[PDB]
Amino acid sequence: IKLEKIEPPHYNHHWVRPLFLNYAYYLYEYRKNYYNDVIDYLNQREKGIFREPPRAQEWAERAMRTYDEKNTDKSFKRSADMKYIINMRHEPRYYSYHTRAYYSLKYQKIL
Repeated sequence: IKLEKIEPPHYNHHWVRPLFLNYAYYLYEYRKNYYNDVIDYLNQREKGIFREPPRAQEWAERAMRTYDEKNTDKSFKRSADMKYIINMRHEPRYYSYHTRAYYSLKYQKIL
């Protein structure tokens, strides 16, 4: 059996330098999403309080929920975004003026 053809194998790095890198920064925050929300609802319901059964969730909505969980700064200035439409004024306006007293002990008699 002749006429063997080979391709360059491996190309393993000869000057060592393999290095390593941890990856828990993103995997944990994304893996945790599927299981926690369900289980965090399963056990919390087991605690004795009810809410909506687990709906199937789409990636963007799950990311939004994780973002809401992460932002510990539960900004009260969303209520500021609303008081852009609020801060109502002049509801207790008067436009009526005072009555004074045009009295000099007038007598209408009878009564």
